[PDB]
Amino acid sequence: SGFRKMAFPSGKVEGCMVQVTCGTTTLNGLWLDDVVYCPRHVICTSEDMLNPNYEDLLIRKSNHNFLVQAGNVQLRVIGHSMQNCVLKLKVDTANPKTPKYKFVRIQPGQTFSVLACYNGSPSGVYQCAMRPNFTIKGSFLNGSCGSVGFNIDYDCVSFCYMHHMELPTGVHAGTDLEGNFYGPFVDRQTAQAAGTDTTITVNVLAWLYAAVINGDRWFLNRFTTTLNDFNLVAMKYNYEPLTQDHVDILGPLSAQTGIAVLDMCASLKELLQNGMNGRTILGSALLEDEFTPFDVVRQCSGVT
Amino acid sequence: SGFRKMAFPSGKVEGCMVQVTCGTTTLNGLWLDDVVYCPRHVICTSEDMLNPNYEDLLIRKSNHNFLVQAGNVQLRVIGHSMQNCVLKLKVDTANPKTPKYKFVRIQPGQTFSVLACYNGSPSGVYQCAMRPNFTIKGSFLNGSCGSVGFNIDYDCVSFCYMHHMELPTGVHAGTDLEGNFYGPFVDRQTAQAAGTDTTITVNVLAWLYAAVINGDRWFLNRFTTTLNDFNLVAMKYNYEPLTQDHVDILGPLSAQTGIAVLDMCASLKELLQNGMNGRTILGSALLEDEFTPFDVVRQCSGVT
Ligand SMILES: Cc1ccncc1NC(=O)Cc1cccc(C#N)c1
Ligand SMILES: Cc1ccncc1NC(=O)Cc1cccc(C#N)c1
Repeated sequence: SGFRKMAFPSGKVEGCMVQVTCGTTTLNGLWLDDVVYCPRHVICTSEDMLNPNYEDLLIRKSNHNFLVQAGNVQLRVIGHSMQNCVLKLKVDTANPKTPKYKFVRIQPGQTFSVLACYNGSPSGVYQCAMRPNFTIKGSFLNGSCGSVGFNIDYDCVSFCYMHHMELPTGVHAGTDLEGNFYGPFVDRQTAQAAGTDTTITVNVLAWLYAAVINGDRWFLNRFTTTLNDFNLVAMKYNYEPLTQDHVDILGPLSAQTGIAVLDMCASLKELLQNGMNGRTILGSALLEDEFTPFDVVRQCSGVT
Repeated sequence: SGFRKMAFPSGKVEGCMVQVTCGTTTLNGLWLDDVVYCPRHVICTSEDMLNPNYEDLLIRKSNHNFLVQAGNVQLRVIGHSMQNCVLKLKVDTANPKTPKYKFVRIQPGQTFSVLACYNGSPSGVYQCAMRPNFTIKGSFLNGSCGSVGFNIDYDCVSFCYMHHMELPTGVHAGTDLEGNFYGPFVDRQTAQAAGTDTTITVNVLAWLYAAVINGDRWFLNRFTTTLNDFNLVAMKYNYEPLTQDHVDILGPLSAQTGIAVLDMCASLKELLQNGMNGRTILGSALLEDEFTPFDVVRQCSGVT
């Protein structure tokens, strides 16, 4: 028992972190096989960031201008290319610690672990979720760009995020490992505002199930609801609409607890309408939405 | 910017996790140099747990009864001894992945990272705090015993906790790496109740400083207080008494923000008396106490 915001063990990703320097800009790179992936804004000066033309800026850069350091040893750059907003630096040495891996582009609501790095060195690991407005609420300072987000399935690391930018509001934006930004953000020092940060309803329901599994049952009520009635309440509270696909994904949690999904939806509806009343659920005074139904099943079963 | 419950990167500790089996009981062990550390209750059957005499139970065990597996290979046990509530299994092979390490016994209020393991395999990493009642609010299932708590200082891993037990209330109890339980708990299947789980005041103040550093300033008031006035309020709310040692440790945060420690104490006092009023601080609707002043400084500066 006990329910914690848990990140995947970071070991497999620590073995891939390198430092990439171009001119006076130093950030993090991800070294898989003989390629180092890093944000393309590594080639920019603070002046260049105002309105960069990356293809033009890249013309003045050669293989030798990209300094890649793994631990205390220098990697030799034998090729460089730009794929969307990431740079792929081909090195002459394959990473001996390359785990089995995939590049995946996740959907909003999906969670992942972040290994926050500075100068190619890991400082911490935390669990995140891709917000419905395609931002992430991370913990990143200057130098953290190139830090990555990932999920692990036994021995295969699915990389889903690479940190690129901090918006004027302090929230974060980044790309998948193909260099495509999540959301409408661009790698430019221009004011870009995020959309509505709505609550991931399916995740809140999954966490309510986790709370029931752990003994926190005070919020369970004598009511039920329909998907349409529930969604009228959810829209009012800036909660994402719940679909039958979400109901399907909650099935194993409904089966384990014997609480029908629509019954848990009715409990959630009363929590939104009445508030917590100074009470807590799993040590939290607000409804947590950064655990997916898969995370709740995984944590409650002990998947390694 | 952004403030997250961050754990240390777990790589260095993943390389130490092994599976220890004795009879029909399988749990986790920590392999440092040529010694495997694990909870001594690995020698017990569920029947033995009711009232175990560990010295007596150990007489019926030999080196060959302890099966230690690291990855998919078996380690040879050439010696075994009991130190307090841990077993130290001397193996014939030194762990090639042994990091620089220390065994430390932490004080209540101090935080650490937990690598939760099952069958010697890591499943997740989360950040914890030793509660003032010497329990931890972890996330552990059957098979997680022997999972460890640690802090890292650049390249040196300070191991501070080893998971042993789940109390009837679902909270957790364990030992330092010398086998001494934190708190008054014993490794026995007997009802043991935890004391008052008070709030770690110094940690809440450190997290209020982190909130100010990140832009959340709504709670900052026009008041100040004294240590004695503050502690009268803190005692009423089951908060730990604040000492001048705690004020000293908050000094770098006070200096960075320009907010005197007693002024932040007065802000905390009004938060306790008035409540949050449906507002949030760093995305939380309650006062977080599992970040030390050192953690806040570390996260806000980017220590790797
Ligand atoms: C200072 C900081 C903190 C946390 N995360 C990231 C940062 N750094 C930045 O945002 C620098 C920057 C400026 C404009 C565009 C991009 C892109 N792509 C990157
Ligand atoms: C089932 C479980 C879940 C999480 N953490 C731990 C556990 N397991 C236990 O507590 C088993 C047990 C029984 C009595 C005494 C001790 C000791 N020392 C250990």
